[PDB]
Amino acid sequence: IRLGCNVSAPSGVLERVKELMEDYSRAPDAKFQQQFRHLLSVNFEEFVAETKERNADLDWVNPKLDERLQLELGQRQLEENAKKRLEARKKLPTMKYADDIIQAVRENQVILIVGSTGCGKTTQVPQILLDDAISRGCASSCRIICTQPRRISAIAIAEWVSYERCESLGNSVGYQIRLESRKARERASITYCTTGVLLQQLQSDPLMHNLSVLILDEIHERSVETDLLMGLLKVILPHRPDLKVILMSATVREQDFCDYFNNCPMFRIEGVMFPVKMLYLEDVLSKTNYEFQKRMKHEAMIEPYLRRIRNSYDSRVLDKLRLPESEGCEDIDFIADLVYYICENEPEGAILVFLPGYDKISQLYNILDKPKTSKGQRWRDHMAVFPLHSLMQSGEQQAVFRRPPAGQRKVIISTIIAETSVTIDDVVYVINSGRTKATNYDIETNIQSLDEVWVTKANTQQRRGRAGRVRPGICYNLFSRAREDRMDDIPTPEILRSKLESIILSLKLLHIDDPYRFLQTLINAPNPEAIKMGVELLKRIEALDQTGTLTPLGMHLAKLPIDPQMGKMILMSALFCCLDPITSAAAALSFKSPFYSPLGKESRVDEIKRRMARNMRSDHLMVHNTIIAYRDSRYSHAERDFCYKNFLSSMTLQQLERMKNQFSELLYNYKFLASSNCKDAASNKNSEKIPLLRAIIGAGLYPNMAHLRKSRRAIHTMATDDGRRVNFHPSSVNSGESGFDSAYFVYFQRQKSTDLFLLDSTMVFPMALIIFGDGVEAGVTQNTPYLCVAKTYYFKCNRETADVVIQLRSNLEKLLLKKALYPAPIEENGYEKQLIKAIELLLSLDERL
DNA sequence: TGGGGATTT
Repeated sequence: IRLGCNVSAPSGVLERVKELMEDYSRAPDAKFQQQFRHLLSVNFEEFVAETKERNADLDWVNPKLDERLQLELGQRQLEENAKKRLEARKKLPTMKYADDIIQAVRENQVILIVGSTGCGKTTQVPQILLDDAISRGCASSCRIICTQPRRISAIAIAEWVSYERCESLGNSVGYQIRLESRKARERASITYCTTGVLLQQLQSDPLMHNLSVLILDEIHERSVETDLLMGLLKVILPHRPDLKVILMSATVREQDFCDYFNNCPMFRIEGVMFPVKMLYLEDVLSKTNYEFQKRMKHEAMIEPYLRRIRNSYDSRVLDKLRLPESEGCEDIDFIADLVYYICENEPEGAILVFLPGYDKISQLYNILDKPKTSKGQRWRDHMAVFPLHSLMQSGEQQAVFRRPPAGQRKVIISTIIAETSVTIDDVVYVINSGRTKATNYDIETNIQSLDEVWVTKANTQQRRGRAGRVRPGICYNLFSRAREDRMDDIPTPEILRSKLESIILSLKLLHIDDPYRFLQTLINAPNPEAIKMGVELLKRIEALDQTGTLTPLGMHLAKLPIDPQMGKMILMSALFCCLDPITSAAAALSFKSPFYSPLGKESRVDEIKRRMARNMRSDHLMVHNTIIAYRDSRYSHAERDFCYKNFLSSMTLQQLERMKNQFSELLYNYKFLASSNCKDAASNKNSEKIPLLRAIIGAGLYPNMAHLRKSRRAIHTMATDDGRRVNFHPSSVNSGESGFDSAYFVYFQRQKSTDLFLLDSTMVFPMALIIFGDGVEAGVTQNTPYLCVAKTYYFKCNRETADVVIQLRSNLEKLLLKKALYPAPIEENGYEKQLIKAIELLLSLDERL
């Protein structure tokens, strides 16, 4: 054991801490408490009873409305604004099956509709069931909810379906996504929503009494939410026999969903695209004849294949397939030569380049912009080259979606983002490198890694279709057919990669009290060892007790649209009067950073973040400083100027602002804040006390700690609490920095690409870790008294400061327990506020001088 | 000295 630095406090301070604690200890309406006992007392049978009576709105129909809408429907089908809209709808394949679909829903609780992009299942099925019920005189009984995986898709589909019905958005078609909703009318309506919206809504309506038809779309993508939703349908559907569910899928292991719902009926609806020809690595080199010059088990795969095609391809070509670097994107000048080829031959259309990541997109971009070869300079002024990456601005501007200038061809250099998320309509040529990146958690080593991996058969299929929108196109796949046969069918279902704390907690609100038993009933069951790991995290932050039962704090966390750790952090910030900065840290960690990463500018990006961090050595306070800056720029009408200067997405920021308020209102409704405003003065008296913020940030990120032992840009000898050597990720504001006032850091994410990096970090001080952490004991190991945290970091501390900090931690735990059970804001002049002031005072001993 | 991609009454 090595003894860290001294944390003994001055006698004068300890004497005041003792005084405040004794004031706290001389103190003697909770609707929330009875709800919490009522949840624990009922079994699932009773919960099912209770929820039926409480959500009865659909037991009521409006016959005067049923008839009124039935009349207006027939009438508007003979007008000449519609019935052009109907005749163009009738060219969509789905509409040929309308009547079989209507009947299939009538006779079966669950059906599946499987169809290719272009088939119109998403826009046409909901309209088919709605217009049916209206005509039959049931309009007011019909409320259709259609999920989508992506926010942008949910909206545009809504605007489109609303167009096909001659309505402004919000009469019969609407959308609801997080913090933005154009709600449709109450009854006889179709609502598009993100799958997550529906999940949070389950708490209030656990058995889906507030809808008549659930349509799950794009379930073949296996997002956690669709897979999670389907498992929940097996628990719900035996108790909702009048509910109708329609599953929807691409032709990507569609049979898995049909098998899952026990043998249910399955429609196959044909798609409407232009034919796209698939070429593979043998065919690409055959046309461009590019020359390469500058384990194997490349050979185990490639030679058996080269033998089967000896008579179909030239012998010089087949030799290049022996080169390990011919496939994938190892040689970028190979892809560059494939673009220059298309620019000459293969007449006009745009080129869509699929590259794995930021690094390789930069390489191809510089080559197409700064060519070293004659062929490249010939073409440079004739390409309009757009990089496409979630961290790059090009997606949030209208240039990459419009047609290129005259005499120029549009070339898009993209990640997998352009596969489904982003759509460019004039793409005719797709170059498919076959390589993407994936984050993989290894449960055995507690290491998350970011690796370059092969794409799956489903992916390649999706990138092909991207070329069949305007006219028949070509897709160039830079791998051999011997590779495709060795590629997987689909990507790993993402639920097997995801942290389970959120789900395990959210399940408790649905009275699904055994996460091991329930999660095993999913399409792909997550590793039970990963389930246990989640329960311990929840027991460690005291949201579950040792018996696994929900705790009062745990019920609060489960209701919040954020991970339980950052939910706790937000809660602490309400009790400690730093609501505004902390909810910036929580909102940013959950959603994303507001910062772009434009090509070439990586040095200037580092400088913008150095300045925004204000030497506070915390990535999270840095974002809050940015938001404080953003608000000021809205006050001065410099909003655009400010964002241009600091590489900021106004869209990201505005949505971070919206999340801060959602947290504030929830905390307000739960009786933890006096005001629903995250800026209110009362919620924020401590918001300028930087040592205090670091304490609450650490309470959120604990026990993810790091210790730095080296000084030199600067080199760092730094290791996490598990012992492994790490560095600050270069995108972090602590990379290469020297002269820290403390040697201990907290982090949200640790990830290995070239070394073990902390993607994000906040420097914290020992006394705050000790107060809000666990594994705290006082003793003697040298002839020195110590005070430790996590039983991992042992600090020099005299017996007077230890006995106080231990007694302090008790009263803190006693308070947190009471506030969760009996939520009420901390009054400014009460007993509770004194214990707070005691903690502020001990934490300020670390203030910068 | 480096950042696959969604999302939450």
